[PDB]
Amino acid sequence: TAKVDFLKKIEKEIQQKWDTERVFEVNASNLEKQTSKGKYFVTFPYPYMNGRLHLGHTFSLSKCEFAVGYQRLKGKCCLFPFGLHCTGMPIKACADKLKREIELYGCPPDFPSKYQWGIMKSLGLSDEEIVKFSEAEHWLDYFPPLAIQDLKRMGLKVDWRRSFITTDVNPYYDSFVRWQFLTLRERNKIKFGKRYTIYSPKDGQPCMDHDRQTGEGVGPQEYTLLKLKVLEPYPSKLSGLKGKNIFLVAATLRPETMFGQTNCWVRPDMKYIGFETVNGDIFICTQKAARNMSYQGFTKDNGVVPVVKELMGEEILGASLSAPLTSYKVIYVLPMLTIKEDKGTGVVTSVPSDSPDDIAALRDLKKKQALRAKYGIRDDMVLPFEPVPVIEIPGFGNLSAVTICDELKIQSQNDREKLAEAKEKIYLKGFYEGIMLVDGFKGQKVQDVKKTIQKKMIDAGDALIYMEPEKQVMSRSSDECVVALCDQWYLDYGEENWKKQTSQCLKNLETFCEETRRNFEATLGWLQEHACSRTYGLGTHLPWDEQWLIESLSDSTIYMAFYTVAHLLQGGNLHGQAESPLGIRPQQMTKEVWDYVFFKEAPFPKTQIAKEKLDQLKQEFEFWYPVDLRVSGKDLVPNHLSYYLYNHVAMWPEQSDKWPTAVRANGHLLLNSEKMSKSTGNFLTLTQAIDKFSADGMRLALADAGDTVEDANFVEAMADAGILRLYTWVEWVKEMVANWDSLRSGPASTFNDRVFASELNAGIIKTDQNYEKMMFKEALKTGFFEFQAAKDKYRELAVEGMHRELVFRFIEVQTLLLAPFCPHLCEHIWTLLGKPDSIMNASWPVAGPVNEVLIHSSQYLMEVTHDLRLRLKNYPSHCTIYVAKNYPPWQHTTLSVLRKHFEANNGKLPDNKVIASELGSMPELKKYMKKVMPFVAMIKENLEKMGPRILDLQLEFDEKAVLMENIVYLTNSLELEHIEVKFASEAEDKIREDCCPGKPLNVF
Ligand SMILES: Nc1ncnc2c1ncn2[C@@H]1O[C@H](COP(=O)(O)OP(=O)(O)OP(=O)(O)O)[C@@H](O)[C@H]1O
Ligand SMILES: CC(C)C[C@H](N)C(=O)O
Repeated sequence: TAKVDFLKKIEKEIQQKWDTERVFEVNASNLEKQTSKGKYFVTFPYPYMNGRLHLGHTFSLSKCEFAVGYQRLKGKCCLFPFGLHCTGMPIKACADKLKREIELYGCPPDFPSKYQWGIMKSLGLSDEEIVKFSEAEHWLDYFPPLAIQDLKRMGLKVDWRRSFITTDVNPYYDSFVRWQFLTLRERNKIKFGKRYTIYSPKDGQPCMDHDRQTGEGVGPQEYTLLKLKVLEPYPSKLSGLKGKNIFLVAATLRPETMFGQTNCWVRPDMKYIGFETVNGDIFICTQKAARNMSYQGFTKDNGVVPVVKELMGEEILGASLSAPLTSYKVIYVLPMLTIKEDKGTGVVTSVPSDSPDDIAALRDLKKKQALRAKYGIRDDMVLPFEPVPVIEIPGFGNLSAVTICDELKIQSQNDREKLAEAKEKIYLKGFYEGIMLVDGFKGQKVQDVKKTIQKKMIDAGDALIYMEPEKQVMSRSSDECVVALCDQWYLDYGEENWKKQTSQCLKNLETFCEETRRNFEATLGWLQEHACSRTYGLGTHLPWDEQWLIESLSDSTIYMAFYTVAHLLQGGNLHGQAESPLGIRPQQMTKEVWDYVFFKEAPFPKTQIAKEKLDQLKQEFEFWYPVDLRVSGKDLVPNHLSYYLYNHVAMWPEQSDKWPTAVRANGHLLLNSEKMSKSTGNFLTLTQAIDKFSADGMRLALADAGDTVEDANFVEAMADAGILRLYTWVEWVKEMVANWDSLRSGPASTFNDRVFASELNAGIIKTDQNYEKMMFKEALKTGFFEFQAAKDKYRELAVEGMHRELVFRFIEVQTLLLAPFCPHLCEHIWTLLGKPDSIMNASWPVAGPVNEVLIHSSQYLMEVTHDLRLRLKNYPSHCTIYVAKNYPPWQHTTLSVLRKHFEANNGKLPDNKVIASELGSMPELKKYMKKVMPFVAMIKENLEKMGPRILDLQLEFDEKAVLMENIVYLTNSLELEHIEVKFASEAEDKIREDCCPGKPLNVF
């Protein structure tokens, strides 16, 4: 119960020792003469502050909290500073979903957790102060300070002075941003243009990834829209617009097929709309493909849909229709009753010759009279149109769609599963092997012409360009974004000579697996015009079209170097509004001033702060750059971290040594094995967990969740496993510091001492190796569970009394491995072993030699003792045990050349049909040829569990003498009286023969 309160007692105290001696602070002036093993510099991506931080936030940053704790014991100075993000609509569109809930339901509010109000009362905030949040400033007055007090109680190795806030509410960071961006105009890494990006009407701006709430990586996405003439007789429901040419509008992907046009598809219970183009004509689409067109510069008044009739395609079927590109001089509009309303325009091109949905849906209106019934389609309109050979794909003939639907045997337009895989092998095959048929292109492949076919339909005014969200994208403000076409300021992320440079920063960077380098190795290939011009959201304003703000991801890319000087400029304020310790007014640092600080070969400027101050920050910068590490989620890999490199390349143009050195992708966080969603009661915040289980326990779990890229698993049930094994360790250390009088003195020479010493030293090592590969799962595995594994064997296996000055060894070396997992615990220990310094001043306990014969031996006892505790529970008092000198007959010529198939094989023997093979053929083993492979079978499975020796005809340690050494751990925890040790050529005959060395047996 009070398992855990006790930890948080010492915890918070150490926290307030750690700060009133500023352990984790370091300054570059000081820490440059004393280069012990150099600078380590890691980073967390700073997190947006629409909230305190949650567990899956810490797991992400944990990766370094351990890292720094480990290196600074290996001999490196550590800088891991934390900054907080707010340059985003996350804070904005959160605060505003709030104020609208007040505007519409009053305050205190009244609704017909899950609402914006009912999330910040779900944090315990007074009714009077929740309303203080509507203006987004009171988020920044409020949330940044709360995060830093949160990590206080994690114990996070931070030089806190290097914090900040990120928006223009801060004057220091702000000029920094500016400098970046003056340079990127100056280096042609921004340009003004009009380009297709993904856009929120309700935001009134672009919204690339980190402004969204759906589809974090969805692209400016292309379509070919065909302009079909509605024809006289106009259908009875089209009266009014006598005044214009009225167009049906329908969005294809393969324009190269539109000769195969037979009719038009609309689902008749869908709601269409027809507007005025700026052309002056009338279109007709979904309500949404309309409002897309609009923001694409279709409607005379961009963004606004000049709707003139609402209606449902039930009123529309059967109206005559000239189509571009097809011999069917008149096609009609027909019903395909499944038309999803996400994609397209609710009006779907019909190529029955060459897509199965068309030929299927069209089969029916020909198959079933009583379908032209519910929709009154005369017989001219359906029957006589039969498909058109426009592509011939070899395998399937001219009309690849009808050909393969008579052989997938599709009955309806509703056989959907089989209509889908009909489509599969045929849409893409048609797209290379395709060769056009009808003239202009006689026999030219599809891949060639698809471009120039759509070419001629535009030029002739029969079609123009539609673009749409690939998949639906809702915004941070709950808006269905749509693909617009707009003035923006865009980063040239695709200009070749920039791309090819940074891929030499991708290759030169170190990732941690090759599913990481894979991801970027993608994103690099696709990145081009990425807008940074937001006119809405918190931020910093662009300094030459000032009306523009900066999008969250693009003011966020070289900021790390701010972490290098924020402690001298912002003095460890958060808004950096207070006065600097280095007296530089926020005004007083200008594009020349930065430039000196940040480009080595930059000239002193005529600044208004003299030389002695500004030489300082070039010293700090050039000392910690470049950035050794970034541990993020796996989710900023393709967007932020891939701009991390463009920016770093393009701003230091040749300081290759300043570029990023490493970055480690890990996955998202599972609390107790489920999506951590505040929806379903499965979610935890740092201020929530740290008070649930001691941070040193919550810390401990974290290291023990995942260290792949694959999603990690925080398991409460194991979170509490720690708070136990941790306390049961402390009250063991209290036990020895209570009982020096009973730990054996003098020489540390007992067989198990020698076992345990070279065990422990073989531990330390594995834990060094696991730590450096940053596999904190394993660093913990080897460092605690396996370190207790020996202390806990050594206590039993040595009934001779554990040695004193090899206990204090263990308590020390084990404390010292745990430092980065539990700096609080371990420091509580360190003072109580009487060291008068602090445990972040510690050094890696270098390991003594390993006596690996002395391990490979002790596995022999800790093994078979767990063996004959099985033969026992059948039924004695008086016991016997049998061994062997060399291998018995049959299994010295089994084993003598079982070798045969590895010294002249280098990797393995042949599978187990040719096992009985030519040993059965032995003049010897015909007798036991039924047990030879059973004994052969299981002695392979400890050749990847014991190493490669298991086929030496000799061991490395005297099989007996090493047992006569521990016989009394045996005659004690086995509670039999005497136990003889014979060599079994004295034994009974049934074990005289088929027991060998390593395989002992016993009488009773
Ligand atoms: N379990 C998690 N889920 C999401 N992000 C996580 C998780 N654990 C750690 N993170 C990290 O938390 C950080 C929060 O800061 P930032 O504001 O830059 O990202 P984020 O916007 O919170 O991410 P997202 O919208 O994808 O959840 C991110 O860098 C991400 O690396
Ligand atoms: C629904 C499809 C058969 C229409 C057109 N061939 C396209 O792929 O968009």
